[PDB]
Amino acid sequence: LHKEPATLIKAIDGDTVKLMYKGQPMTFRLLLVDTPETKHPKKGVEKYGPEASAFTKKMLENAKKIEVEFDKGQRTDKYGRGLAYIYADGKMVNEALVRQGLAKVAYVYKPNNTHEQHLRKSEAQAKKEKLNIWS
Repeated sequence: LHKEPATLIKAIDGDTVKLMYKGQPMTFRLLLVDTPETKHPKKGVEKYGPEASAFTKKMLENAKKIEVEFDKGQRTDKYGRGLAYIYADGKMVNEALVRQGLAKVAYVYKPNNTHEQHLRKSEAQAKKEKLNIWS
């Protein structure tokens, strides 16, 4: 696994972001995490949805360097979104969301599961501290 540089274009949701990656605009979906929805009219704005989106936005907007990390499996989903681990100045947004209790560790599909243990460890901590989702 290796990181590649990307440039932010627009944060769309806690778990979905648009980046410029190798000269092309691309929508990225954050691997292994599910943040509460602000979009989908299924229901509307779930609780901590606006909070998760603001966290992702801020972390990405205030960064010096953004990097995308592809996992070992397929690199895009059926909607055409890149599937990756996103890093803001060396810190993984995916993990930070979970550690802050703003995201669940999603259903994991091998072999796209390399940082799974790390994230479930972070989700257990957030559960212990009863943060946001877990309170």
